[PDB]
Amino acid sequence: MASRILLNNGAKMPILGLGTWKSPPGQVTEAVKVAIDVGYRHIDCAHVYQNENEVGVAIQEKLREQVVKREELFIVSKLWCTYHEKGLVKGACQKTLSDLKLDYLDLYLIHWPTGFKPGKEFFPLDESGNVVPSDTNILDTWAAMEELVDEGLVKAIGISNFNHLQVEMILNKPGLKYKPAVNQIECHPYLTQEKLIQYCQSKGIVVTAYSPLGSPDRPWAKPEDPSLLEDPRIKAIAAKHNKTTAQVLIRFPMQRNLVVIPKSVTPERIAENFKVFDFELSSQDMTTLLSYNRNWRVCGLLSCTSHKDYPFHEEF
Ligand SMILES: NC(=O)c1ccc[n+]([C@@H]2O[C@H](COP(=O)([O-])OP(=O)(O)OC[C@H]3O[C@@H](n4cnc5c(N)ncnc54)[C@H](OP(=O)(O)O)[C@@H]3O)[C@@H](O)[C@H]2O)c1
Ligand SMILES: O=C(O)COc1cc(F)ccc1C(=O)NCc1cccc([N+](=O)[O-])c1
Repeated sequence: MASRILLNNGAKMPILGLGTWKSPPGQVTEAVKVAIDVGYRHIDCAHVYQNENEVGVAIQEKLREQVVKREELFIVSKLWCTYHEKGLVKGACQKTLSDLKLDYLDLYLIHWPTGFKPGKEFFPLDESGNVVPSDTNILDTWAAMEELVDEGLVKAIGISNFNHLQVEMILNKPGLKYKPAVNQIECHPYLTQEKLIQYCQSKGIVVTAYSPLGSPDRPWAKPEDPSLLEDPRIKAIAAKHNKTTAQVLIRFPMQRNLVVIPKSVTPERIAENFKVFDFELSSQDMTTLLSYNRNWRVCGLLSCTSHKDYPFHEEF
């Protein structure tokens, strides 16, 4: 299938990107270099991942080598929760730009709808372990994101982990200047997200699926959790197509008109994961994979469940 999807800012976004959460700083430079060498043109980053400097070393070296041109890359980062304040957004974006070695981002996302108290800690806590909120609302944070477009720092802005009512709040914002281009959400066969995806797509917002392999390296994994990569039903579909389970899990969101961002630091897997443009899942395969939904989430924190903007109390 076609490699890029058209966004509502008029730019094209590669439907396959490389994830970088948990990629160790001593491995991620080589991972990104390999990824670019084997065809990746989209890298998903974030300040909170603590490895943007090292991602940037790889990007800058592949630009210097003229393996790629800057206009052929699609670099995404995200505004962390402790920077939702009007006066902090530009500096947060600039720190990311400096670290990534870039003079603009292709896409900058509000990482989570929950704003936290600014400071050095990424998760400021009270003495009982609840996150300490900011009083800055999502609409004022969105206005600050719009400024970044108007200053040339970012080509597109979007959101991540927003539920449909939160997306709707953005879309209904008085004086809205730029619609979100993307909502980046968790999505895989155990969390299929039909309702939220349909809503976003109906509004022209492109959905990016994160943790498409079920994030087997997530730090809070428990032995009893379900495992996509080991699910015999998914392995069977992969065997029928002579592809790996990971390749099926990556192709699945692609055929739903989603962008997908599998993470790896393993060179062989980085290359394997890109070899997904040359086979098709049938409609029956797609519906079968959708049938595995169990509303199982990788990402979501106990410490945030009383924040006024916690996204996962709503059904979708
Ligand atoms: N917006 C958000 O709030 C948010 C939240 C979560 C994730 N994300 C983004 O989405 C990206 C992907 O999600 P994720 O990192 O949670 O997990 P994931 O991509 O679902 O899974 C990554 C894990 O799968 C392994 N893996 C990769 N390719 C494989 C293959 N072909 N065969 C077997 N195992 C394979 C990786 O191992 P190795 O690396 O050891 O090869 C790693 O342990 C993140 O890195 C981040 O960029 C965003
Ligand atoms: O948020 C991501 O992209 C992946 O997960 C993390 C990555 C990090 F580097 C550090 C922490 C997380 C993490 O716990 N992320 C989960 C998370 C964050 C913020 C708010 C909530 N919430 O439920 O409202 C959940």
